[PDB]
Amino acid sequence: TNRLQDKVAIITGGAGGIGETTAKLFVRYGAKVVIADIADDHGQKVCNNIGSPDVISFVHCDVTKDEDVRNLVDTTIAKHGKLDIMFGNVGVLSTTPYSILEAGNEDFKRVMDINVYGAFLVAKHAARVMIPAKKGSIVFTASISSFTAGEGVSHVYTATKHAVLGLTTSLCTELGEYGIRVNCVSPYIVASPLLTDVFGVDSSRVEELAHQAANLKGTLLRAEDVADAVAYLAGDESKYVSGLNLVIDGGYTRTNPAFPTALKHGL
Amino acid sequence: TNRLQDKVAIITGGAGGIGETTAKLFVRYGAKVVIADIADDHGQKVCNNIGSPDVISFVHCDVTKDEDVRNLVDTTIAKHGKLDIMFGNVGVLSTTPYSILEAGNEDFKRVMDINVYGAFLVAKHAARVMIPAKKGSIVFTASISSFTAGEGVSHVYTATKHAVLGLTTSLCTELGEYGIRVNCVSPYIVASPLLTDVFGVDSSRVEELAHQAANLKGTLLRAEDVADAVAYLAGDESKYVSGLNLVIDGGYTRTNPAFPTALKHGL
Amino acid sequence: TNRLQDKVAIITGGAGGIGETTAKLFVRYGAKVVIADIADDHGQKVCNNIGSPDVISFVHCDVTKDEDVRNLVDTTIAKHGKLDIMFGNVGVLSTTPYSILEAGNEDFKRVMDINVYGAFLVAKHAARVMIPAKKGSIVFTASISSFTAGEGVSHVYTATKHAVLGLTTSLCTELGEYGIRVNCVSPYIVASPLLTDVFGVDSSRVEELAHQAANLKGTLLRAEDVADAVAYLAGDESKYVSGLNLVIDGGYTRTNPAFPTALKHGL
Amino acid sequence: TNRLQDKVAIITGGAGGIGETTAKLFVRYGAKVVIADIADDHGQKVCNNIGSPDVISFVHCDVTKDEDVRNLVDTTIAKHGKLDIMFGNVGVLSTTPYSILEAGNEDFKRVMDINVYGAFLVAKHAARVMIPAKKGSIVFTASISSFTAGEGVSHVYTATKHAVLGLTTSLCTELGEYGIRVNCVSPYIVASPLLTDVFGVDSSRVEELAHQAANLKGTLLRAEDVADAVAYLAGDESKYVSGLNLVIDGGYTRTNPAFPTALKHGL
Repeated sequence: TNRLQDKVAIITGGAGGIGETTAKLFVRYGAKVVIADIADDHGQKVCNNIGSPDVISFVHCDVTKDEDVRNLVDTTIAKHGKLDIMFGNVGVLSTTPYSILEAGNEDFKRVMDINVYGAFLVAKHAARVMIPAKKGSIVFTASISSFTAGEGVSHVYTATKHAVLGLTTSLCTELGEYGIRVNCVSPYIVASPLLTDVFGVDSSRVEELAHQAANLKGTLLRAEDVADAVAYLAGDESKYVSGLNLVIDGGYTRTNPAFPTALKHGL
Repeated sequence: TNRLQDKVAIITGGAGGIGETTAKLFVRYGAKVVIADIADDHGQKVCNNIGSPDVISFVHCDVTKDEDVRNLVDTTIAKHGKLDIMFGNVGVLSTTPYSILEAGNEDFKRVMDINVYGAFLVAKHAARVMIPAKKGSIVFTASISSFTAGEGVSHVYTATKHAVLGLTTSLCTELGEYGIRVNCVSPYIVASPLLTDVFGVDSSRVEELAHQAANLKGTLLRAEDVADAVAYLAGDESKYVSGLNLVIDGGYTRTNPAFPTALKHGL
Repeated sequence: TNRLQDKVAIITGGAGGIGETTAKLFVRYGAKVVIADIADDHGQKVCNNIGSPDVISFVHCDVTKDEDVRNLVDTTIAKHGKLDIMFGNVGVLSTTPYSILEAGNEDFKRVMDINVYGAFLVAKHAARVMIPAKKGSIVFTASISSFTAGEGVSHVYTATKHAVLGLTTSLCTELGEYGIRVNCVSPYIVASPLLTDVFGVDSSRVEELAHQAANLKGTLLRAEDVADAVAYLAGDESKYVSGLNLVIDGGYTRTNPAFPTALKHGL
Repeated sequence: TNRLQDKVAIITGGAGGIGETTAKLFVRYGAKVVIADIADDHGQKVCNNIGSPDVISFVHCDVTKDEDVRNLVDTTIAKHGKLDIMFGNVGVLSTTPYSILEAGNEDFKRVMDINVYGAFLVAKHAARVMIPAKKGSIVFTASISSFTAGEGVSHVYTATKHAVLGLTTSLCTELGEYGIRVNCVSPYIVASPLLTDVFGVDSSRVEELAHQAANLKGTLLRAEDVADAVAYLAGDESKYVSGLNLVIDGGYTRTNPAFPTALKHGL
């Protein structure tokens, strides 16, 4: 609760769950945080009543617009004098069918632009103010889709999460010279909002589907667990951690259980 | 012998080093091949070397244009009746500096569009034509930059080669259901690079430093070595390999020699 | 054709499925081969099928005995003058239960000694003989257990197949200096398994469930598919690949289908 | 400093640097710790004066002896009633030459026995008392040698660190069912003791060699940074993290700088 005492953090995304929860945690740990997103949050009680107005502020920002990200960073340096942490948490899903036969061309271009170019911009403007200080920790939200595939997970989304892992690795290698660390976090399904499926598109129901399919029983992956991983990478107790893909999946991707199972019941 | 007898192959980037030599090898193995590239008179110049018009042909194709890739695939089916192999061989380098501070937004979007959206289109149109036949092998050219970073290797090139591996992985998982294989090849420095454009350094000079920095001594990585790996993945000798990133780097990426070198060799 | 003409190969585990079929393929490609296994009358029974005594021979060899592996290698050099290829194909399964609570200390030591120390010895004696000639290709049989876990796959088998990949990686890094390549192959379930020994389930039954659980449909993984990958790594068509874990699993390990399956297919 | 309040932890190794430092941190965070090793520490002021006798105790234990590890765990359950954390920190180096031509057979067997079988035993007895509670976090010390090779890093040591990663993955997949998490930490060179090289075998000098060769400048990797990573994985702020190889190398393994450098000065 002083783990991040007087550190200045920018969190993009913010009106989504992981961004909101990580902002709450960072404030609890003593940081000053600037929340950014285009949606201009849910209402007010997300960014402004995560913490009090002296520790948290909101900025409208479309991460695919260089002028918006430039303004986000420069506003923050104007307000707080420095930037210690950049948490790039913008990731969108495909709007078109899974199946290469139906997957959309414009949709491929839209998700690449948001998920990869937006991450590039956030990192570029974070590096612009961190490189002169020779201090910084940049964290990207990736996914287990940064190294695995999945039925129903679109080809664009797993190509863009592999690309965010690529930017983490590439930026880690350039920015280590200035003492800046670059890492990413790769979650399994995080509890809520709800998320669609024309079946039981209900958060409690997909949480029990996620637990049923999980390696690591007796717990559910939540936004607070992802926020904990981001606070570890963001602060000074990970000062020699860089280029790490911190997978938070309870071991889900350590196995494909298909053949043990199609041996057990599946006969 | 004639390992690829009767097979029909499309090779994009056919005017380049890997494209031309892989086309030469596939014709030697008894395949019918359709070369495609945007360098139209330049690429049919290349086709007019390899073989006669009944086994090899050239069509102009900009891989970021859905209409050109549709054309390319529909013409191959019209000419030859089937598509057994799609070798997605288009990748471009960044044309702005390595540093994230000088890297450049429009260059980032262009290399992303060619390297990843262009690869998605080629694979999409190959799948459209291959899934009815329940047979096919799709090979992408990736790079050791699909899983490592490098000083002087742009952040967008590393992001897009990670994304190509992402596409290989997610397409392998969808298309296995139809008996179609999807793999990629990840080379180290292939033979040449010719950098007279910048300050000095020619082909044989880069060849010498690449061997000096190589793990595997006594040989150079050639376009013919990459063609051989593509031929393996493309034919019948790899009938159960899919989702493989076939690294052809002589073991270069298996170590970072910097600390061994720092505890000296001999001054 | 005769891809391996004049090459001399040693194949350990030659009485097993992969060993015998790889020996058959290497003879077809024009190689001289020396099969080795502890099943002495049983393995020369196998050699007496493949070819005539001038191109194939059998020597008894316990790979955990330095004196036997020295014998094997020195006999091949005495007979044929050189060693071009060493195919390290010995791996055993645990003979105690999967659960860490029932797993068994002496079984852990035995599988470790055969699977890893046995692989080190084979590679050590191959290097002794290959490094003077500055030529050679060493291939180890690993498993998809060299990078994933599985329910019912013992902890010692997974540890030793990870260790075989470790040996491939560190040997590749030492031996590249002498122009020698070191790679491994990592298969999914090869054709059979025959479990009448435990409660039920035969060969064609395991074959059916392996295909049912497979990513790549319409074909089964065969010993001939693994032999083909070994032949690729063993010959001249892979002259710049070293340190490669050549996964032959039809894309099985590229996804964990449990959560896609949990958000149902159709009940 | 209450992050681990009333958690019971066993740390093996202990008289080495990482074990001592992690024990100090765990006590600072409110845990009760049992230190184990054969050497019976440096004197007394390591295990007994890390913390006070009410929070820390020492137990002689050779991890290759099942009776010793059985006694370590059962002593701990007798003293504190439960086991929350097992930190397996025993790893020995090769005693014989790097170079497959000179690397020792008995030395290969000794390091495998300590590094892999010892880890198996520690995990086996930790699982025996954790599985009934359906609670637990097991952390192994691995190395960047669990996935990379290095000139001068022995083949046994990188085969055993790959095997500890294999045990982490395999145990993670079995023990997730009981709610137990299994992870490992993979460091670059950690500052001290001193460590030999017939050159400047001095800690300050190898620390500046390590920094010279590092990605991530301006800091040195220390035992306190490794201890921080272990405390993250050990406590409840990583409750959905399992099967993770937490690399702590400042990005060192994200690149092989040989060819950029043999381009820069090396001409």
